[PDB]
This record gives sequence, structure tokens and C-alpha cells, in this order.
Amino acid sequence: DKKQALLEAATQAIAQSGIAASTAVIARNAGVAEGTLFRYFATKDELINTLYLHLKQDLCQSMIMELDRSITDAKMMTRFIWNSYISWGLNHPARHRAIRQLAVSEKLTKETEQRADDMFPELRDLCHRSVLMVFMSDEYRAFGDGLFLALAETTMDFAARDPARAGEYIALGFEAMWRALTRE
Amino acid sequence: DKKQALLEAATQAIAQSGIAASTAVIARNAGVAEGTLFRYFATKDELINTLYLHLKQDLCQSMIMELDRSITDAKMMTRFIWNSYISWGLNHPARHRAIRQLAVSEKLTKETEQRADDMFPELRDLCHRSVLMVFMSDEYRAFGDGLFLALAETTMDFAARDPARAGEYIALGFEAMWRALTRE
Ligand SMILES: C[C@H](CCC(=O)O)[C@H]1CC[C@H]2[C@@H]3[C@H](O)C[C@@H]4C[C@H](O)CC[C@]4(C)[C@H]3C[C@H](O)[C@]12C
Ligand SMILES: C[C@H](CCC(=O)O)[C@H]1CC[C@H]2[C@@H]3[C@H](O)C[C@@H]4C[C@H](O)CC[C@]4(C)[C@H]3C[C@H](O)[C@]12C
Repeated sequence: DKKQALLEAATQAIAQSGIAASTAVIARNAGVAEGTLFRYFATKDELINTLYLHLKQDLCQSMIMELDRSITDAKMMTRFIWNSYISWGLNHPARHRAIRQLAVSEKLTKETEQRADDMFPELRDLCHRSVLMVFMSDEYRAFGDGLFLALAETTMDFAARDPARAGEYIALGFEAMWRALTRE
Repeated sequence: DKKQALLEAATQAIAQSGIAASTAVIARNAGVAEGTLFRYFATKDELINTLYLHLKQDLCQSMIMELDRSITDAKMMTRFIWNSYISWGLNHPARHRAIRQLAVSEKLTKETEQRADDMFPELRDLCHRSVLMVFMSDEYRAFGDGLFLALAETTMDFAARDPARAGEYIALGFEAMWRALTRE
């Protein structure tokens, strides 16, 4: 209720100003007292981690609905996932913009990354597994996520500005992403 | 003089606010009267095209200085070019941020793109030619430039935030770029 309202105004504020967004600004735009914000998130760090999970759950639920679990080929399954990402970001630009900033923030906790991997099993292995970014050492997975998000943002930009060619930008960006971030 | 001052304040303003940056804001920060700005650039469109050329000349002059023209291999020559881009953007973040916005703006004229290709011959063919983005139809070259810039920005971000691994981010981003934007 007030929580959904607070997460929504945090989304918009971080989309616009980054992890720096002020809590009072966020509380104001949710129409709650800043102290009430603190009852929901005592710290900027907690807010970042909860918002990330909230956004990531939203995204993954959208993927679950678009997904044809019969698909066996990893490239084709990866294309469908890319297409659902791109379309989620085009429908919800601030959600994409916020999650992009959260995903690279260094404030995400290992618990949070555990709750990320955990609570969508459907996505673990109705997709066999991986191929994407398997080739990178652990220390660079944040970087490989940053590259994926850079390519997806650019794809969305072009597709929003030139909708008559949206599908073409989507397929070219996918290929770029696939070539960049997978291996033999 | 006042022109260099005006281009410098346009760089900073577009870096911060996009092609939308106001001319009065720009004139103010250059410490000239807005009418004097109009003597240098009568239109926002002219300013965009002149600024782009100014930035692109700066970038290419930096590449000319780093370049070992003996290199024959296209991948190795392309790596050197990427490395000089990344380092130019890390040294001059607003220049990169402005040129990124200009490069995708749709206000760049064909004359301007002619003056782009023209006035750095050294770069045409002390590099044999191309490989990069040759596979795309003409209509998508702006998109392929957007992808290159997305990858380079991300690489710079990580390298500025984690300098002890700057070289590693640079080499991983390069490979991503090379795989995305070239073909067999
Ligand atoms: C679900 C899918 C794995 C499927 C596969 O390759 O078979 C994974 C691989 C890449 C992942 C994305 C990339 O890791 C980039 C982003 C990282 C952010 O932490 C979450 C959203 C984010 C956009 C990710 C969502 C999702 O977990 C993706 C899309
Ligand atoms: C000089 C080099 C061509 C060399 C080669 O592959 O052999 C080209 C190929 C890609 C070019 C870059 C990409 O086209 C992306 C950007 C496009 C902007 O219009 C200029 C800067 C920009 C960053 C370009 C500068 C320069 O002209 C590059 C780096």
C-alpha cells in the first residue's frame, strides 16, 4: 500500500537521479512522512536492495508470461528473454533506468543476490542453463551485466524513437549482445 | 577565443542536459551575450553540427598521437583505436558524454558527416580499411555507433570506478565490441 507507493516513488527518483536520490524527496512523492519511509527502509542501502528485488521480481514475472517453455535451443530461448527485457523497459522506462543503476551499484548484498537467484526457479532451469557470460571470472559479472544493460538501453532508445523499425533494432541488438557475451 | 569558450560551455551543457541545453545557459557560462552566441552559431542545429566537428577533431587528434602506423593487423589496429577512445573519454568525460548525444541526434547533416570523413585522412587509410560495422545497412550505422558508444561508456565507468582493474575492463570491453560489431 504505502510500501508499493514508496517503491514506486523510489523507482522514479533513482531513474532520474541515481542511487543518490534523497529519501525525503522519495517520501514526499509517495505522500508519507520521511519517518514512515524509515519504518519501511531504515537505510538507503536497504532501500536499494529491496527496490532491486521488487524490480527484478517485476521483470522476471513479465518474462514468465511471455516464455514458451517448450523451447530447447539456448539461443532462441535467450532471444525470447532479450525480447521480453526490451519490451519491459520500453513499457516501463523508469523501471529499466532504476534497475540499471541498482544492478551496478556495489550496494547489493550477497543475500540479495541469493534472493535474486532463488525466488524465480522457473527461470533457473526451464532454460536448461547459462551460456550467457559463463566465460567471465566472478569479479567481472557486474561488468558483463553493465554491458548487457548498455546494449539493451541503446536498443530501447532506437526502438522508442523509430518504432517503424523497432523489430529490426531489437534483432540487431540481440545479435550484438549474443556475440559479445557468449562463447564457443 | 570566445568561440573556444562557447564550444567548451556547450560541451558541458550538452554533457549534462542533452541536445536540449539552452543557448542562454551556454552563453552565460561562456561569459558572452546570447546575441554573440548567435553570431557564432545562428541556430541550435548549427551549434550541434559545429560542436560535433570540434569534438570529433579533438578525439581524432588524440588517436593520431597514440597510433603506430606500422601496425598491419585490423584487430590490433582496432584495439589501439578503442584504447585511445576509452582514454580520451576518461580524460575528458564531458567531451565523451556530449559527443555521444550529438552522434545519435538526427541533426547531423550530410555535409557534417562529409567534413567528418574528410579532414582526417591519416585515419581513413593508415588503417587499410573498415571491418567495423561493415555488415550493417546504411540506415543502421547510427545504431551501430550507438552500440559502440554504449559499450565504451560502460567500460569507462568501470575503469574510473575501479582503476586497479582498468586495463582488464578495457580489454573485456574491447572484445565485446569487436565481437558485436564485426563479422567473418
Ligand atoms: C534470465 C536470464 C538467463 C537465461 C539464459 O541465458 O538461458 C538472465 C541472463 C542475463 C540476465 C540479465 C543481466 O544479468 C543484466 C541485468 C542484471 C540485473 O541484476 C538484473 C536485470 C538484468 C537485466 C538480468 C535479468 C536476467 O536475470 C537475465 C536476463
Ligand atoms: C577511426 C575508426 C575506424 C578504424 C578501423 O576500424 O580500422 C572509427 C570506427 C568507429 C568510429 C567511432 C564510432 O563510429 C562511434 C562514434 C561515432 C561518432 O560519430 C564519432 C565518435 C565515434 C566514437 C567514432 C570515432 C571513429 O571514427 C571510429 C572509432
